[PDB]
Amino acid sequence: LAHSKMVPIPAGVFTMGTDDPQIKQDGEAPARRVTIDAFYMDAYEVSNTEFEKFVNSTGYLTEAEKFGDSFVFEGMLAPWWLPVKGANWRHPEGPDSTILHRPDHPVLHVSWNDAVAYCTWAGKRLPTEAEWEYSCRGGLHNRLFPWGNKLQPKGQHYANIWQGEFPVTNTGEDGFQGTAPVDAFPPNGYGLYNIVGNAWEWTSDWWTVHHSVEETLNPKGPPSGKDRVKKGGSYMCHRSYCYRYRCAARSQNTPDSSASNLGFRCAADRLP
Ligand SMILES: *[C@@H]1O[C@H](CO)[C@@H](O[C@@H]2O[C@H](CO)[C@@H](O)[C@H](O)[C@H]2NC(C)=O)[C@H](O)[C@H]1NC(C)=O
Ligand SMILES: [Ca+2]
Ligand SMILES: [Ca+2]
Repeated sequence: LAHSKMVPIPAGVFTMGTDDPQIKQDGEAPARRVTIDAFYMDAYEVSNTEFEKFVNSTGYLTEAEKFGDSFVFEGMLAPWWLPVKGANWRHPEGPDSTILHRPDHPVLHVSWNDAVAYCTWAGKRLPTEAEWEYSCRGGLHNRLFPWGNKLQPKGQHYANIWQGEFPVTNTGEDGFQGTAPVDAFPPNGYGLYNIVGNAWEWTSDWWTVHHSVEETLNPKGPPSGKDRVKKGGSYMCHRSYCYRYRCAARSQNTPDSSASNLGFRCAADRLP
């Protein structure tokens, strides 16, 4: 395993957002041309084992641990999000769950601040939204998914999302009901795994839904806000109620928030 390996994301110009938004309220539109300097992205979501190295080194106590609760999906114990006492990264469904059998799955119940701590510890940083989206698209222009426009290309599952009737029944057709190992499923064109689905991913940007069509260089998002941007969707997402496993999709949370479907990966200007 090299679950902290990074890949070089090439310098380029891309179309961020879309002129055919699927969730208009989220400011997926307008499409705009964005220039991104060459940089490095983690191939994988940060795993339990990798976060454990951080905690072992630093003694870091996550915000969920200090608060004493975190959000868990009802189906693995909105109305289906319950604040569970004692749910945190070591106990993803609450006090009597464990990570011992899933060391290579993405770390969960990490806040934005927790993610910034990790990435900086590791000689890295969070990606910007624009860097994240560019990387997600994996060298393809104006496609829905990292791999193209078909959800199951060649009849194959390419990401860990939901199959079945949400929230009652997750069939586990794609091989995983909950999270999957961070190295599951095919890589995209840049060598990134689970950039859509599995765990949601924090980015560095403050959230806004108001974007200009002006061309920008290495944009950082708005200078202020109350919520940070997360991307990519999760194992919970289904077309029937969600549809956020598209590179253009975007959602938000307050920086002290944590949940059983939200993780992160890091980026860096140069190799640490
Ligand atoms: C985090 O630290 C713990 C405690 O030191 C590590 O677990 C120990 O590792 C040693 C060395 O392999 C073993 O001999 C012990 O049996 C382990 N102790 C316990 C209580 O489990 C753990 O491996 C570290 N985590 C990571 C990801 O490196
Ligand atoms: Ca699944
Ligand atoms: Ca993911």
